Amino acid sequence: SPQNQCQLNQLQAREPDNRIQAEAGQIETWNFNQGDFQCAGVAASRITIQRNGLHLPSYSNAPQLIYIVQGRGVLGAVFSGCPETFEESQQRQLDRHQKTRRIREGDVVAIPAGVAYWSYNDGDQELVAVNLFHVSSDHNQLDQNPRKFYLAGNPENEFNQNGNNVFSGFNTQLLAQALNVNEETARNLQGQNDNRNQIIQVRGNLDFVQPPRGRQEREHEERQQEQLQQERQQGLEETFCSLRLKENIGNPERADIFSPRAGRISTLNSHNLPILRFLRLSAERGFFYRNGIYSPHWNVNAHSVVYVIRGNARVQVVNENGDAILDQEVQQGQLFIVPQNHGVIQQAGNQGFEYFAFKTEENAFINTLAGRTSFLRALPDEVLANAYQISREQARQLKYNRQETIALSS
Amino acid sequence: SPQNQCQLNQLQAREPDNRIQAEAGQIETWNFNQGDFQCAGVAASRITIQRNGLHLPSYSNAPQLIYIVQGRGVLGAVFSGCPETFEESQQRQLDRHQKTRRIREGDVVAIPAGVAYWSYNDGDQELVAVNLFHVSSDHNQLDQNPRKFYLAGNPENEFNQNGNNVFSGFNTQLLAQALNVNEETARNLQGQNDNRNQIIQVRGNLDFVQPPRGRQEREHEERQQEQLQQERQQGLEETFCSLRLKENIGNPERADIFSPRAGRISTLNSHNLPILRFLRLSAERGFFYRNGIYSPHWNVNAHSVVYVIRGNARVQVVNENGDAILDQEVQQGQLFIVPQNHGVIQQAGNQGFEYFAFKTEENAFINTLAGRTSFLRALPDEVLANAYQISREQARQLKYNRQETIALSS
Amino acid sequence: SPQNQCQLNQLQAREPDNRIQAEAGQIETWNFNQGDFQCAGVAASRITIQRNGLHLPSYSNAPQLIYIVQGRGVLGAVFSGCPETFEESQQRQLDRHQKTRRIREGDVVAIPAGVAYWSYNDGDQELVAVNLFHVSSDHNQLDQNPRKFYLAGNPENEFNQNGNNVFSGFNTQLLAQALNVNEETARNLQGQNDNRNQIIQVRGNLDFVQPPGLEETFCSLRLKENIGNPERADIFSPRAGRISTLNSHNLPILRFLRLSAERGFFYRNGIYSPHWNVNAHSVVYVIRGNARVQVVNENGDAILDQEVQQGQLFIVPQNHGVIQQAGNQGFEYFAFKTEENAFINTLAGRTSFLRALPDEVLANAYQISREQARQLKYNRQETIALSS
Amino acid sequence: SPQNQCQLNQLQAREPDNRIQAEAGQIETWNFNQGDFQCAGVAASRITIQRNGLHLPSYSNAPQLIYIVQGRGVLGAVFSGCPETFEESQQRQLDRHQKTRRIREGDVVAIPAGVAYWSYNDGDQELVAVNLFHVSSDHNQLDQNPRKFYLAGNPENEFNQNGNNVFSGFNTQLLAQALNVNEETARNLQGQNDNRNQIIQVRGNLDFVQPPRGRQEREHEERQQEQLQQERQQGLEETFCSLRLKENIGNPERADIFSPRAGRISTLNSHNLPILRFLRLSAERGFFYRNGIYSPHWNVNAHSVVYVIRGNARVQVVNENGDAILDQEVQQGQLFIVPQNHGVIQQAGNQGFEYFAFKTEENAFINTLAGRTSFLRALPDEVLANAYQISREQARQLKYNRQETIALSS
Amino acid sequence: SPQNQCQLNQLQAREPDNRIQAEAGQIETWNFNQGDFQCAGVAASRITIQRNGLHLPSYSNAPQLIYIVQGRGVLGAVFSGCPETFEESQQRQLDRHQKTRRIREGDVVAIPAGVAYWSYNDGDQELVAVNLFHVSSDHNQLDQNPRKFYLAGNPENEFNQNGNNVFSGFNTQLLAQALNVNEETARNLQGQNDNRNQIIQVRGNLDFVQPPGLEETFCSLRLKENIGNPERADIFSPRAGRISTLNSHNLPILRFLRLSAERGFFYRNGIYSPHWNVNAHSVVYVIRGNARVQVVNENGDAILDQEVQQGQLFIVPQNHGVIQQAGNQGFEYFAFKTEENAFINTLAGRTSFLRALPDEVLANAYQISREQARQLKYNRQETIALSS
Ligand SMILES: [Ca+2]
Ligand SMILES: [Ca+2]
Ligand SMILES: [Ca+2]
Ligand SMILES: [Ca+2]
Ligand SMILES: [Ca+2]
Ligand code: NA
Ligand code: NA
Ligand code: NA
Ligand code: NA
Ligand code: NA
Ligand code: NA
Ligand code: NA
Repeated sequence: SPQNQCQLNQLQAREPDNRIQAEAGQIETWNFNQGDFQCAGVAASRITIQRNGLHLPSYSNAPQLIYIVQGRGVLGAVFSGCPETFEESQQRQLDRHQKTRRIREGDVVAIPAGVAYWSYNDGDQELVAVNLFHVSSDHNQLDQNPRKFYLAGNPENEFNQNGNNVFSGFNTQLLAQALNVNEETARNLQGQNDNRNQIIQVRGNLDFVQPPRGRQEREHEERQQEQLQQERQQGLEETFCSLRLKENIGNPERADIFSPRAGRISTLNSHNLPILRFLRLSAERGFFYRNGIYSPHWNVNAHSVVYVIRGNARVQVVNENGDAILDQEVQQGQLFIVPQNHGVIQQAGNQGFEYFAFKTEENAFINTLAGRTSFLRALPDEVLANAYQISREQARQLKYNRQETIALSS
Repeated sequence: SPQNQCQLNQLQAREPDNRIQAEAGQIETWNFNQGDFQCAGVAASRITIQRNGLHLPSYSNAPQLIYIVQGRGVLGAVFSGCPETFEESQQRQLDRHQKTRRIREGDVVAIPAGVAYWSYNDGDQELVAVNLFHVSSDHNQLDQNPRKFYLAGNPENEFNQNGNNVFSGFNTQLLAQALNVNEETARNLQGQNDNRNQIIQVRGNLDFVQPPRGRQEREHEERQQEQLQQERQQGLEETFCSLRLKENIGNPERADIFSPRAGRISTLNSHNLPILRFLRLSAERGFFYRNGIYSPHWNVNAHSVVYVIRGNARVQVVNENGDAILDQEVQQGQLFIVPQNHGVIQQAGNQGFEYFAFKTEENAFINTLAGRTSFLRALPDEVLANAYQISREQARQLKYNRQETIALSS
Repeated sequence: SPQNQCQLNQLQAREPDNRIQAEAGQIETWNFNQGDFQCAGVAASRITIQRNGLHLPSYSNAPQLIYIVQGRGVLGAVFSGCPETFEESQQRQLDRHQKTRRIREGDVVAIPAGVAYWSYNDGDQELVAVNLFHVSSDHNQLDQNPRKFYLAGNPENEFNQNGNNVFSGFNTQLLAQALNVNEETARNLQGQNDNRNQIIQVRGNLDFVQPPGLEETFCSLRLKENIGNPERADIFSPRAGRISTLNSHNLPILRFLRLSAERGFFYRNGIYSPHWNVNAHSVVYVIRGNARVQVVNENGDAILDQEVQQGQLFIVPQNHGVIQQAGNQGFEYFAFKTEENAFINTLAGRTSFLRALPDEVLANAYQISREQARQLKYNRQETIALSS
Repeated sequence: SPQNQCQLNQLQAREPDNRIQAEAGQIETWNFNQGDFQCAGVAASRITIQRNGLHLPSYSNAPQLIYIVQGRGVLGAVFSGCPETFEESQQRQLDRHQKTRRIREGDVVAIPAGVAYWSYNDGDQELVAVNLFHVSSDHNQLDQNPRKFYLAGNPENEFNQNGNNVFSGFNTQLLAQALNVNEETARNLQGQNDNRNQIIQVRGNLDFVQPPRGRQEREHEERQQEQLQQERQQGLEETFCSLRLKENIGNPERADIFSPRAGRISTLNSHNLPILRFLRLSAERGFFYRNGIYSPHWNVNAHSVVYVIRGNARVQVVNENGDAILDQEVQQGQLFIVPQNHGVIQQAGNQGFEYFAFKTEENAFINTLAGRTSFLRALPDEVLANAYQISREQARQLKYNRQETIALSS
Repeated sequence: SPQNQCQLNQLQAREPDNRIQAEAGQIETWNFNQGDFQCAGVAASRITIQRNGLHLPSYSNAPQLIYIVQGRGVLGAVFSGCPETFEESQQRQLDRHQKTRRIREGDVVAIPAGVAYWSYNDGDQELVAVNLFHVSSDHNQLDQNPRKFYLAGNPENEFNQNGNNVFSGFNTQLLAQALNVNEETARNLQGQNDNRNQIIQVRGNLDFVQPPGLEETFCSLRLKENIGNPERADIFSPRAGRISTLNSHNLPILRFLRLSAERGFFYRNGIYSPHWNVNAHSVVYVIRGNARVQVVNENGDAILDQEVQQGQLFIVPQNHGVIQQAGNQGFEYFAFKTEENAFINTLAGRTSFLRALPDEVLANAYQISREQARQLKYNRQETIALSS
């Protein structure tokens, strides 16, 4: 019942449950029709893009946050009415297009609803992204189904239980009139005989106007990478048109919370990425070390939808009745929901625990139940003592025994 | 189902499903229980006020924009606890009331939810208005049904798909006491012997305190109409209480986009009319010339509910599957819905095409697939080549062969 | 003295102090370092553009409201980075440019600091406007001098008690490179051989493309409202007059600019109720008629007492009492107010400070009977425009 | 030099330096033309109103905060264009007026610039207020002089170091004409007869429409006062028109910081009083106990203008060169300036120290230099040790030796 | 003359004026009392921290932007009342502190007024930073003088063109009793025997907890963006140059601070299109290379005309026209802009002023043919960075 849609019996962490193959990669999707995805108002897909693969332009009815789990690419984003400021020099035969952005492992990229983007893998390894759609966004005025509207190709649509793109539904002769192009060129837009699906293979290098990398930025990128592996060991053009879409939230040095034997938390919200103001979304990226505990806590103003990047943790999620509706090891490649206000305790296993959480409110925050910053610490000893039937000595141990804030070292 | 209220498979442009007669005009409604009205979160109705017709005071649970299709009249909106600032001179037995607004062809007027207003046709021809209600506005805390609360008369519901007005439900003695007036008066409020419905005939002229034309001003409104008709052929009183409710969007000089052999579009949003920031609606008014093409596009952030004022167009609306869920010659007096993110193409008939669109978001905008501001121009040459399997030479014709922006000449 | 720039001793209403001539009209400025203009942080000028005159493109360090006093024309404001959406149809050799606006008598037009505009009189009668610059705007980061930077021609600078446009201080060759055009053309931009000043004569008629994402939002904001129209009044008494106000609740860009404006027409002997400006200075321009005006300071001293006439400007500083009575032909003015949502408090009328006080506080305050106190409240049954 | 007006050599606390006497009270003013008041852009006056005294209505070019240092009264502020909602029951010349506000010891009252108000003492003790004017407010577009514009009486100008209220400068015949009142009633407005100055003695009790006190608001204010005595031993009408103007910041229970042997601090800003957002002003009221210390601290975003209510303190204020530019005991009835960013330490003497601070920015805040939320405590131990040439143990003492936040005990 | 302070007759770009040698680094300063800095409302210092150098904690009354020109380092900024979230683990005399931030060449960092910070060079090369202070910021309620309030050391204050730190002005035993520490500890805070100045030498091996509700919102806000990184470009043309622009659409805190920046790299002979700053001043620091710069006022006079050089600073006042051509080795600069979301209007290229006007208004304005007009419009087919 949409009315009681969050009265959830059990919760499971789940792997994607359908794959779509394309000439140059794959898309896996977790079914959005499940009870817990509908509570959270989220849909999710994971995409892999092989070397020299091109994810075709599309836009969706839901805003999204895309976490780059692996690789290096280019994106791709189109701002309706902004001039093309990436242009070949005259000193029309020349290439020009709007700004193009480097993505890499650790980035989160915000794509507003109705904004079209493409991506390209120009790196050696596969580029893997998780795509989280806020279907419950007020920015989505359609319905609770995620949609992807494709602008090119003939895709197999990843959300649907003479052509498949938006051009393909226009009269071809009208469409050629509007473009001022021959009828055959317009048939090419309609992709009625394109067999490559949504991610296509580019022969030779894709050339576009692209500013150089590094080598000092290469230096910076390379240092980031070895630091993560060492850690797994223990007018208009200037303003609106060039807004920031992405932030690297997986850099170790970018921690907001950090205890060397416990873990790191990096948080992303309007105080970091201005567009999150508009989107009304937050994100978090943690790396808990061996046996690290994520201090138990509740989400005050959001749902948290957690993707396990690496490692495993044991996890309990408790509802208003004290029942642990989720209780399990959660493992790499899975997805689980911590509903708003439910409490949640997480302990890393022996290889650690990395996750990316997508939070369904602007400036999402938690309240902890343990640590230097806990609820228990805000109560008068005697309200503690009376509340729990305990000595004033014990009540002060509750308050001060854990001397860490959110990442608790065991 | 609410969860798929926007998975529409067919769509129609049509005229109103019902018609109500009253002493001095008529009210035609579209059924708001249609698939597409429910997906958009809108209700529409069309009002005809004859010479000396007074549409009785009412308010709605839903914000509306009223577009005036023909004629000239007076609108009186009432703002709670603002003082009367239109008053008969002392140099009570004198008339005084709130500011009266002159309405005419081309005006959009914004009425917030819960704000009572009345209108009157003091001009020559019939006064015709289209009313669009944002029923799924968050200003409407009731439910998905448009409601008209009448404060005078005994009307016929609209909106239905002794005494009917809000006074009529009060105990007649209490009300008379409350007003400090006799019972025959308080019963006259309750309107049980009123038989005229909601648009009543006024005897001789209605006299209220009204600023002169004048005249002087008479002439600019003339110079406009030999114009509108040629292209068809060849303290608190000063601030909150004086807010602008209206803007003329039908005037040819008001165009934001204009190509002489193609047509004109005028946009109305919160950078034009301040109260749209609060109501969260936009509007548009276009006039396409013979065979002009409204560039294929999608609505980024709103549905667009389109009222055809004159002429006709071939309209295709395309969903996420590439299927064209509307494909039709739209005519005068019909209304269709363009859902958010769906592709739309429109070519005017031989008599051009005139519409008013109501858009269900603040600062509603579109992205084009053809012209100088199109998504195609924003992509690198090779992403178009690779994407559509075409030559670089065909790529540049897709970018550059259409030199106009949104109103396209055939 | 800055810390006392508003300890003013005697105000007057006066016509402009200077006058500049050009080929196809004239610019009349008031002197901005009068004590009263310095106190308001305002500068004012009056432009008249003859049939077929083109006022050349320029921008200012200060935001302005322009009020159109008479005539009808066209205004071209330019916003950087916005596309051209007025374009000749195809089938480059085609004319293409930004949205063009009609101006006419009664229009108030908002021009932000740094935003270039030109205008052109394609009417019959002379086009007359008063330009009000808010020199002490937060948008002006230079200093308390109004500046006009011209982008075409060789103007005489209006703001002063081979050539002189911004192109002309650039290296002629550099500019020609930059524009990728020949030195010949680049020199025409610099305007050394130009003698027409800032308002030039167009031969034959000026033809531009004219109606008989961003493009729809930022790029097409409203710059104007017609405030002069009789039906537009917010306050109206038939024997007294009409006042129309313009602030952020009417024109969105006034939120950014932080200005308001007012337009009034008082009839024969009508009284603009005594009041004070709560949050702004009011700089008033007399369009027609005349009024007796007294402006009163914190000492009770009338620092202006004068019949004000057609063509004169005077300043009502913030918080000073003001009373105005129209003469026998009535009284028409435009007031420019230096705050967003400028408002007043009245001393007489349905909305007055006096009706707000309890009867006994009036009795005590003014040493009058309870009955005299109730006359002070209730004898004037109108709000702001009072009938003689 | 206004370019250098904050290069102060030698701050002193000072007592008022002019008194003005009136039929029913006095007004004392600190001269605004001295170095420190100019730096801060604040002017100050203190006003005493005897039993049944009426402070005549006035308004000022500067916003103000008024702290009620003693007594009980009534304040009427007038909101231009708001209707009179305090009215004699009809069950047409009866008493009606805008709402009336109780003021008492402890209240702060925000008065926007250009807004007129009057006060009346209806209690037994003298009513004493301190009035702090933000001359250098953006709301003041005149100049750096405070002004008071009186609407009644023939006041002596408290601010310049043929009646003379605002009415007295209008032609009397014109004035009587605007009001529709005989010419001798208009002369009474102009007050050239009035001998009483700005505070006048009402004869008999002043009657107005005033809601009762009882039965239990009385015993709340009772309890408030005995608790401070103990401490010293050990439509529109509903919204805009009825905005809140005062907060009681002076009672003990209202503390935001509180150490029982050190002191209490109560803070007042936009999070407490909504109008402070518009005014862009904050206040603080502290009571420090015997020998209590106010951790050294700098004001981050405001100047602080301090009025000593009672007791005394030793005080140092240190500029960017290390020189204490105020060093003295500051005493009851004095005023001192702590400019923005200057460091400041205060210790209460043997009787305590009570102050009201007026802060010239919205949401004003400090950074402490000692205690649980100090600067030193955010620095890494080793940066402490290197910065101060000290041991790791010493640095840990610096951080953790003081275990209170703002109000430190001896 | 504050009333007339932007009436600048002449301008120069120059290296710093003064020098303050310290133990482990130096701070150089351009003199904030010059005609043109007073106009912009900014003060500029350049600081170089040698290896293992620690710049001691200070705060200013002015908000600032710091551009890292070279090197690698850590910055600790302190947030009043935010918990210490970088803590050593248990199993207190464990280290514990507030978020520390890596800084590196091309990083811009925003330090609000009255916010205390320290920097430390833990890298190989010298850390080199330009500091721009917005003195005319509204956040500065003191006066038009940049102040530095040191919280440690006996600094030789860089802006004055028992020691001197804020602690050194309190009463030593009062201080000590507040701290609850001994009086000999407290006398160290006061830094009377500190010989080192404001950049001191470590001593190891500086060690801190470093990654190899409120804490997650306000307290973890973002202070820096890397604007020097080539892949960050917003405008890019391969033969001309790239430009990166920083404002509230990228860094949230700039909305509060009302500041913007820009980092450009012009390749050889590249032209920064002639333009004006619409809403701000830019203060330009030359990072490398050289350029022919001309800055033009409203009279049409180039008040700067110079080949600016590595390490020089110059000012382009609000609304003043500006053209720049990179030299033979090209041109890299950082620009500090004195308004939120600062922008320009170009005079050449696809988004120029000239493209916005009808062909015929250009023809008439400049007295050229309709076809020379189109040439001005369309001959340069780039936006901001122009190839030559
Ligand atoms: Ca980005
Ligand atoms: Ca209106
Ligand atoms: Ca307009
Ligand atoms: Ca109150
Ligand atoms: Ca940061
Ligand atoms: Na078809
Ligand atoms: Na009944
Ligand atoms: Na030259
Ligand atoms: Na007189
Ligand atoms: Na602690
Ligand atoms: Na001492
Ligand atoms: Na072009």
